[PDB]
This record gives sequence, C-alpha cells and structure tokens, in this order.
Amino acid sequence: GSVVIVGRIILSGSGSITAYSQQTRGLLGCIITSLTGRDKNQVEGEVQVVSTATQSFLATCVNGVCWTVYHGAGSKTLAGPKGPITQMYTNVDQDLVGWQAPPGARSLTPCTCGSSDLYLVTRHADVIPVRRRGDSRGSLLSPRPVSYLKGSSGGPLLCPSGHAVGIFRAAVCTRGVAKAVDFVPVESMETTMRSPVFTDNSSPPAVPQSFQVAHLHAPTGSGKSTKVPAAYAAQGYKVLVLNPSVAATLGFGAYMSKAHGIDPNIRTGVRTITTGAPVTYSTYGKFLADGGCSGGAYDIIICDECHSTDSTTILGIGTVLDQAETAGARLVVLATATPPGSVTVPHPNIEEVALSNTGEIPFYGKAIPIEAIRGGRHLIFCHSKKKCDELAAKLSGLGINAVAYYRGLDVSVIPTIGDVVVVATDALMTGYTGDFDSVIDCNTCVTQTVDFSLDPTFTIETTTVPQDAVSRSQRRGRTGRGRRGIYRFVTPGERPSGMFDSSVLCECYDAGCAWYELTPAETSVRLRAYLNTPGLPVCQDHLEFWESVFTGLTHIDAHFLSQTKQAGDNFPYLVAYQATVCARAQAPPPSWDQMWKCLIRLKPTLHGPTPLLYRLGAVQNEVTLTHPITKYIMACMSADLEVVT
Amino acid sequence: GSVVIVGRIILSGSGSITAYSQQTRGLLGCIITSLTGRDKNQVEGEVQVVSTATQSFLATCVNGVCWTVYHGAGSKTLAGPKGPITQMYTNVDQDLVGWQAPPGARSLTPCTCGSSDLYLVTRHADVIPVRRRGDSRGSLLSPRPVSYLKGSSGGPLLCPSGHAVGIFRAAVCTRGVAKAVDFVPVESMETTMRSPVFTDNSSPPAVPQSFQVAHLHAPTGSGKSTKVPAAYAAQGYKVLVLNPSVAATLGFGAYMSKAHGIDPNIRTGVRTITTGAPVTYSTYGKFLADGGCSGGAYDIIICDECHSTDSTTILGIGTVLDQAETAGARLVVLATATPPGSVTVPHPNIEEVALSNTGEIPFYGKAIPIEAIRGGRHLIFCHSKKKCDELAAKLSGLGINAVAYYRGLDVSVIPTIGDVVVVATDALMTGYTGDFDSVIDCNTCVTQTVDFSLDPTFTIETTTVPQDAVSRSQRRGRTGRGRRGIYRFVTPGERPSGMFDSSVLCECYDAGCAWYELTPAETSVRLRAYLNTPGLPVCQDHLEFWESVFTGLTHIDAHFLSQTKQAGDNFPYLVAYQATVCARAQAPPPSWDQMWKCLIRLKPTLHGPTPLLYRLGAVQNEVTLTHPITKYIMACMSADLEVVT
RNA sequence: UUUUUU
Ligand SMILES: Nc1ncnc2c1ncn2[C@@H]1O[C@H](COP(=O)(O)OP(=O)(O)O)[C@@H](O)[C@H]1O
Ligand code: BEF
Ligand SMILES: [Mg+2]
Ligand SMILES: [Zn+2]
Ligand SMILES: [Zn+2]
Repeated sequence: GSVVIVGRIILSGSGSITAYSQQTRGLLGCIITSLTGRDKNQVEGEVQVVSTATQSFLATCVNGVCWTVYHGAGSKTLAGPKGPITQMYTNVDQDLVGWQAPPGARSLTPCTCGSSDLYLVTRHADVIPVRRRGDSRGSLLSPRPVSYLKGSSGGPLLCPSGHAVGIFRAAVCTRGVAKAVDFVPVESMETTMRSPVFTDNSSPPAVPQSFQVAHLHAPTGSGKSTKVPAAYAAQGYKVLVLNPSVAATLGFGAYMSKAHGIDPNIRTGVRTITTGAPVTYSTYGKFLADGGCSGGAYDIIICDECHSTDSTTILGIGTVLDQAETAGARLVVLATATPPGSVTVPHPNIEEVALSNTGEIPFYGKAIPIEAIRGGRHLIFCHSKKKCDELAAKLSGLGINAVAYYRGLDVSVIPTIGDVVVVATDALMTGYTGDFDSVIDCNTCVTQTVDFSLDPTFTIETTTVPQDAVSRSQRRGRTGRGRRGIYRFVTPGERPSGMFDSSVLCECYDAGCAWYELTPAETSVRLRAYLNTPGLPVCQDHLEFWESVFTGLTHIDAHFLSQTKQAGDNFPYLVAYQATVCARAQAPPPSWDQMWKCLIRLKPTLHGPTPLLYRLGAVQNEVTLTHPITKYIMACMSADLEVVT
Repeated sequence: GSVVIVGRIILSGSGSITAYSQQTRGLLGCIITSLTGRDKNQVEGEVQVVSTATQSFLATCVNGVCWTVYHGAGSKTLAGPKGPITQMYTNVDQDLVGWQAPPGARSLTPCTCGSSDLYLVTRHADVIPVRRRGDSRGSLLSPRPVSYLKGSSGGPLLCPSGHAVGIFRAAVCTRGVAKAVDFVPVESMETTMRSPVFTDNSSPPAVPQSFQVAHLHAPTGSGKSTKVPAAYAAQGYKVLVLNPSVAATLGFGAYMSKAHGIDPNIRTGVRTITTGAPVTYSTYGKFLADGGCSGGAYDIIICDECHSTDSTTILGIGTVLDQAETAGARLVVLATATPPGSVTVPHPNIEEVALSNTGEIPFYGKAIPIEAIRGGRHLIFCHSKKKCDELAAKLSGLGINAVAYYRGLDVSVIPTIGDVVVVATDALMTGYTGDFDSVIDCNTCVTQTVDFSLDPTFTIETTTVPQDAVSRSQRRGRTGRGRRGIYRFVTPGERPSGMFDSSVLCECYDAGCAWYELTPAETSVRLRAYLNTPGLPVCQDHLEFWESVFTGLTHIDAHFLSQTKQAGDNFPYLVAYQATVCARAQAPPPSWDQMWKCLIRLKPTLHGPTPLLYRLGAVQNEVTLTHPITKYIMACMSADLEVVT
C-alpha cells in the first residue's frame, strides 16, 4: 500500500494567496500504483494531493523534502519513477514524515518574517485565514465543522508572503466544531533533518551521576530483562523490573537463579515471593497495586516492554516516570525491541509463506492444509474467543490434538510437550512463554475507539481492524526462536505502530478508580509524565477531558464495582457506575447483555427509560437524558478536543 | 466499472445450516477486473461475495439467476469470462437485479415448506435465526446493531431444509438496533422472471377506455414535452402538462405557437397567461398552489420530467396520482428520458469529449480551453451557485459573454439569441431548451441526506457527491436538442438513477405545512399514492415517521415562517420552527449562520443555550435537550425505521 | 449549500 500523488494544489506566486486543484489520477493509476509503487507521472508544484487505497490527504515540499503526517502516511513508501521511494525522515513524536522531493518538485521557503496572520490551504484549494496563537496552534476566524478540514492533514500554513510556517495535523474542536488548528512548525522539520540518521542505544546505559530517563532498543532475547539487570545488580545496584505479563515475571526467578545465580523478588497478584535480593520482578499491575514507588528502594527501574499500548503498562510507566526521581532512583530505563514507527523486516530463522485457498481448513477467507499442522507444535492466532473455540473444535473433530487459549482460561490447557495446535487470541502473550514450530496468523486485531458522538456524550466501540507492526512482529515472533520456524499469513498488509486511541486513556482512568484507589487527578499526573516523554507511543492529549469525566462519577455502589471487577470485563468502573445510576433511579440498564449482569437480581424491580451516561455497547431500552450525571458528562463534552484530520 | 466476484460463502450440504467464506480476489484483482469487466476465475457456489469500487455485498443464485439488490449493484454489468455481463433483470421497484448465472455457479432451491423458522446468511458467514412475520419481513431473535448487517445485502434467507426464501435488502431499526429484516421474497424473483426482458414505452400511450397510469420513455430532445401534448390535443383531448422547471414552462409558451400552432395556457407564480387553449402547461408548484386536480378539467395529465426528485415534483406527482381518476382524467402519463434503472447511453446528436488537465480555465480538477466556448452558445454546469458566480466572473474577465443562472435570478438574464456562455446550477438541468452548442459538466452535485443521529434526534446534511445517471443524461441532454452538440465532462462514471433520500420526504411535509396548507396527514395520502406507483423513483418508506414529527410542530410563529418562505432556502418550516422555539425561550439559534437570519435583529436579547430540536447545520452554541418539543421528537425516533444496510 | 410554490 504505497502513497501516491494523485493531484496538486496550485498556489499563487504573487499578491493575495489563491489556490486551485488539478487532479492527475482518477483511481486509475491510483489504487494500481498504490501497489506497483511506480509513478510515471511527473511531479510539479509544491503542494501534493496524495492518497492511499483508503485515505487521501496532503503533503508539502520544504527544503527539497516532501513532508506529511505520520498518522496519515505511516512508514509507507512514496510512489515515483524508480518504483517505490523509501521515507528519509520518520518522526512519530512530532507526527511528521518526509520523502526526498521527486523530479520537478519545487519547495516553499521557511517563513522568516515572523508573521501572526497565517493561511491554511485545504485539499479543496480553500485558503483559510488562521490567527497564530502558539508555536503549533492557530485560531480559526470562521469556525468550521471538523468534516470540512478532513483530508487536509499535511497541508501548509503559509504566511502573507507565502512562506511555509508549518503543516496542518489536527483540529481543536468544540462539540465537533473546529475552532483552532494544531500544526507542525517548519522548525520541527529543520530539527528533523539535523538529527543523527542513526541513534544507537543497543547498550545498557551507564548509571548517570544524576537521575536520568534512558532508552534501550535491542532485539528480543538479548538479556534486556535478564542479563542487563544481572550486570547492574552485579555492580551492587538495586533493580526493580516491570513487565506486562505475569507469566513472564514469574518465569524470571527460576531463570535468574539459573544462568545468573540470584534469587530475585517476584511480585504478582497471584504470587508474591520476598527473598530479600537486590533485583525484583513485578508486573505493571502488581507495581500499581503496591502504590508505585517507595523510599529509595531502587536506583534502577527498567520498564520492560515499554512499547505495549495496554492501559495497564501505560499507566505503570507513567507512575514510574513521575515518581522514580523522588523515590531516590538514579536511572529509569525504557526497554523495548520495537519502538514506535518500527517496521516489519525479514527474520533469518523464519520462512514466511502466504496462505492460499487450497487447504482442508477454512481460515479467514483462505485455508490451512492439514499436513501443515498435523504433527508438530503450532500456534494459530484468531481475533476472537469464539473463533478460537470454533477452530479448536473443528481441529479436534479431525483427530488433531488442539486446544483454545484466551483470557479466562488457565495456561494448564496448553501442553508444554508433545504435538498440539494452540488456537489463541493475543492473550497468549501475557500468560504463556513457549514457542512453536510454526505460527498461522489471521492478521486482524480487535480494538476499541472512542467516538465523541454527542448522543448524549461519547461511545466506546469495538471493531476488528488489520494488525499493526507490533502485532505482526510479536505474533510471528512466537516461532523461529533458537531454531527454524514458519510463519503463514492471510494478508501481507501491515499498519503503522507507535500510536494508541483516546479510549485507552479512558481505560487508564477507569483502572485508577477501580483497582488502585487513584484519583483521576493522580492518574493525570502519571499519564502527563508518560505523554511528556519522547520515544514512547503517542496518543492525542485528552487528559483534561477524561479527568473531568471520571471526577464527577461520585459515590459508586461498591457491590456493583466488586461484581464488574471480578467478572473481569473492560471498563468495570464505567459499567459499575452506569449500573449504580440505574439502580438508584429504579431504572433498567441499557440492555440485558452480559455486560450488565450485575443488575440481574433487580431485573423485576427496574422499569422505564435508562438514564444513559454514555454508550459502551448496544442500547436496546428507551433512554432519558434528564439525570444530572448525564448533564454533567454533557458539560464535559464542551472542552477543547484535539482530533486528527 | 463492473461488479466483481471477489469471494463466496459456502453452505453446509447436510445437517444444521453452517457457512464459511472463501476469498478469491484481493483489491488489485478487484479493480483491474472491474474495468476490463473480464473475470476468468471459476465461479462456484450459490452465494457470491461481490464488490464495486466503493461497497461490498452479496449475491445469491436462484433458478439459474445470480441476484442482488439494486441499491448495491445499480444497473452495473458483472465481470465475466468473455467480458462484462449485462443485467438480465433490473426491477428497481423490488430493489432486485439479476444476471444470468455464470457457468459453474449453482442455484438454491426455493422454499416450499412455508416454514417460518428462517436463517439469514451474512457476509461474514454468520447464520442468524429469523422468525418469518410477513411475506417479506422477519424478526431477529437477537437484535443487533445495524452496522453488523452492513454489507450483507443480497444474502439469502433460508428455511431449515436449506431452501431459499428470499434475499436480504434492509434492516428495520429502533434507535439504531435492528430488530427485524426486510427481504425480497423468492416469489418476486419468479414474478420478475415471468415478465419480459425487453420493454418499450417509447410511443405515446393510447388513451384507454377506463382510467390508466402509463409511462413514456424517450431520449432527450425527442418531443415528449411538445409534440406529444400537441398530438393528443390535435385529437380532441384536453391536456395538462406538469413540469418541474419554470424556465421550461415559460419556454413552451412562445415555442408552441410557431412550432405546433398551439398557444397554450400557462401557469406559474410569475405568469398565469390564460388562452383557453386545450393544452395547459404548469409547474408542479403552481399546480399544488391551485390545490391540485379540479373536477372534469382534463382528459390527460402529463407528469413531465417524472425522473425529477425534488420535493415539489414528488408531492405534485403524488397529488395527480391520488386525485386524477376522481377528477375525470382518462390517462396519467409519467414521462421522462431517464426512468429509474436507466443508464447513460450514447445520444445520436451528441459527441462526448473528456476535459483534460490542459486549458486556460481550471474546472473541477481539470481544465477548460477558452477556444471551446469562445464562439457559439454554451452551457456550463457548476455544483454551487457560488461556483457559478466565480466562474462566470472569471469568464467575463476573459472577453467572454457569460451569465450565471440559478433560482432567485429571473429567467430573463439568459440571452435567447447569439453567442453566450451560461453558467448554471441544476435550475437548468431538466426540461429546458436554450439552443446550446455544447454542455460542459462538473459531474458533481449537491444533495441532502438524513442521518438518524439521536444527538438528539436527526441530522440533515448537505454534501456534494458524484452525479447520478439521470443527472449526466439530463445535463448532457441540454445540448444536441434538434441538432449536433458537444458534451464535455470531468469524470466518466455515474451513480445509479431512480433512488432518493428520506430527507426528501421530510421536505415534502415541510412544503406541505409551509406552502400548500396541507396537514401532515393529507401530505401522507399524496406521498402514499406516489410510493404505491410502479416505475417511479424509490425511497425508503418513512411516511409514518415523518408525519409523526410534523404533527407535533404546532403554533409556529407565522412571522418567522413568512420570512423563511420568502428567503427561499431549504426547510423553511423546520427552520422557522426552531426559530420559534428559540424566540419563545429567549435563546439564540444553533448558530449565527445565514440560515438563522430571521433571528438576527433579536440577537441582543437572546442568551443561554439553544433548545435544539434537530440538526440542520453546524451547531456552534451550547444546547439544552429539555424542551418539550425535543422530547416529542426523541419519542418519534423510537418508531420502526427501515434502513438499507 | 441544487430545484419551487411568493
Ligand atoms: N424553446 C425552444 N426553442 C427552440 N427549440 C425548441 C424549444 N423547445 C423545443 N425545441 C425543439 O423541439 C424539440 C423537442 O423538444 P422537447 O419536447 O423539449 O423534447 P423532450 O421533451 O423529449 O426532451 C427539441 O429537439 C428542440 O429542438
Ligand atoms: F427529455 Be427532454 F430533455 F425533456
Ligand atoms: Mg421534456
Ligand atoms: Zn513569512
Ligand atoms: Zn422450506
């Protein structure tokens, strides 16, 4: 899926700025060149209209480099003369990427005039007056529905003389009405050309004189969470180590005792073991449960797997980065083998073979030859538990030894030895360590996005989407470790890594409130520290908004919170709170799906419309918007919300 | 391009009904096949997954024919072995189309057990139990969000013994949750197959002995509006000719005397020329103002340009159909060059030439050579009346004699003789003969759609979209009327013809209340006559719903309504009604856009949040949802809304 | 941000 110039925006060269569009492709060579990656059309102008199979937006030439946004182009190559063109610059932290300017492409000159009267060119060749307010912010003179600004990410903010000031990346909205714009300044583009092409950090950082936050990018199985602590501790240092997976944390004492002769502390909600050693191993959950950091117990805190975008790890890291320095630590280390922007490379131990339609076993529109999985140990990733269950059952029906694994199931279901086909969701990763002769990958994930739907408030929706770079790589990575593997896939398609959704923030607050006695205010301090930190995965900054929502969720029914927590489903807080409001109102929940099971005893007692606070799934019952919490959350919706265009 | 088979759903041969999906084609194969209309892939199965360049849906083979929905496929060919296969059946009325099944495909057997326990097969191969409730309806046992049934159109509904009972076409919803499904019953396929493949309504209908509604289909500029009523008159009959356009209805006045030695009565708002001649011309608008049909006045009512789907035409045609027989008519003729299901075929008087990127005048991403309009008579369509102003001013600054026309301006602005470039909206799309050497066409237009967004009620949105087949053929047909002509265009395609949005039904009620003194109940009678008549454009049946809404909008401010009517913008009733509710609450309108100009003089005394009733544009002001009318409409949203998925 | 009753 290469990026393809499909047209251009003609700018005036003198006088008042005017623009008009010329379209050079009509889906013709578009979706086609989208693949070939060879663009036989000549590049004129300085503002390009670009498009992928799915998305269209803009790109701006400055200092002989074609620039656009990461959120829009990912790491995708640019189509041109000598086929696909690799990106020369890729800066997730700033939401900015750039290819080298193709034949005949002229650039704009960076604004030196320091003006505050700016103009935004959109993909409709509109020239929109913007009043600069910040270094990266400008107010609109005529507020517009956000929809008008869409497909315009990547377009230039010009000064009156027509010099590039920045590129458009996001709109600040009030109830979906764009009133300001966020942009990437040209100084960021300059800083990006001037950064060392390669920055090595494959090496355990020296313990700084004063407190440092440091990065550690090294491939899996390099001693990142084993050797590296065994060196630090060797130098008489106190090591805390935080990992996302209980299974992984536990399995450390036994290996550290082996290949490193230490008996470290292991902390989990399942098993605490205090051996009184310098090195400790704890999950993010457990670290959060223990209140975070405490009086100078550690000099080094490694955040293993710092790239995972689950609410638990995000919140854990944020607590570190905010506290470590005050807890008397000298070094914090953000460790990962797959930083943001990371891309899928071939791997030596792993042969990759696309599935076809020939096979005895239907699998996501393709098929799996039985000989490929009869005999051996194999791992098949499905996007849902129901799918795991269905395929495991079908395989058993064929006399193939097969088990389903997903959250709610105990690891024991997985045989550690002998022929097996394990059919699993991504939950495999947090609760099991072993590897397999091959991996078969459906290439899809289930994710959650927030929609600020105003009906009445917001909506959290679950959708099946193509996988991202982190997903392919960790799934493929369950084979070919210390031996030969095979990786079979349904699609070669991949997706940009490094970003997560606002709903994950929402999840962090929910968890702070449900599981850690964290105030929204406290959770903010910790997320703030995470967001303030370069190198990490990125999310729109909606802290104030989410903080404001959870703040007004007062006096929850403790019994309800207990039931939602135990049941273990998403948003136990928000689910329990909506349950509380309902019961107190003597009204029914949004529906009688299992999400609302904590209310089943009261079923005969509850009648009339639901006092709906927000949408966490299907709403079957009638609704009333008159509850004060509803109105409270409605008032929260009026805050500035930056959304990407 | 064509519709492409990109996969199939495989059904179980015995036992419980189960399904899985095979995907036979990626996206690249899809588009390439879509344009050559050449598909070599073996076709297997009774259920195909098909795709255009936009949507994807299903098609089911029955009795040797591969069937799907008109709302998905339009009248598109199906990519095949030798090349595109043209549809064999196109039944817009039943939302049903069919191609002769390619070799290899097999048919489902129709259900004759009359079982009322059914199973819907979705595009993701889920098998959803459904209880037959009517001939073409079934309730879902487990209601689901609409988005879940998306892309499942054309999929079969099967009885327990695996037969075909129908094909899915729409979801029947309550506040976004599908509780029932509408399908096209297998007996409509039989009925369709037992009427002929070719038909011709190209000759003027015989006056029948007893009352009849007939159709007249014949190419643009062939004599439908002139010769035909002249011939019927020449035979002793009294003819009423109803036309949507004021400019055409005025044209007929002077043209008919020299051309057919008839000087016809004329009725419009501006001119009510009476002659006593046996042919009366009238706009649908003046006809509605006059109160519709007057006893004994006419033998033949010609509803001219009945492809027109503006609200005045729908309501005027609906009025003829409900009234004509009782008023002593012998014959109602529905006349058009572009009936539902038709596509643009070559016109013997018209050469068609694609515009290119090369030329002096940028025109919608392409360009116009000034040499193509410098001499002669030319009509250029732009989507907006603003773009009309801009272009016509651009042209007038190049030595061209250009005039911009749209409604609001008088018909006199257009010179009848000598070189000219008229730059028009679709005020000049239909009916008009302005002796034009060439037509130049942006290929886009402006439409409104209703979204049932429950924030808090409904939303009417304006968007500019690619033109449909009626538009392309009608605009093009403004040239080459009695001679050779040139058609220049920006884009080659067209969307299917003969469908209109539910917002149009909303406009009819609005017009009924605003202009024609109709209660919402009276309006329903007329709209129902229209919806019950075969061969006319089709729409979702939201008649009960809209009527319920307008029935609750009482005690409007007659002053505001008088101003919104006079200003001539859309939804004068809805706008004035919202203005009424705001004024009485001393609250501001949703915004201060020109839509709300009737309230401008009151600005200094209006404060607080808008009691929002519905969304008719951007809402900038804070809103409150407590107003009784808002709740009345919210309760209206709870009725069954059939929506196509 | 396209028609018609003003
Ligand atoms: N006002 C007019 N001025 C000049 N020629 C006209 C006028 N009206 C009709 N004609 C001629 O009469 C023919 C029939 O026109 P019309 O009845 O409007 O065709 P249709 O109704 O099939 O589109 C046209 O081909 C055109 O040449
Ligand atoms: F078909 Be004609 F242009 F009315
Ligand atoms: Mg006509
Ligand atoms: Zn400048
Ligand atoms: Zn049957």
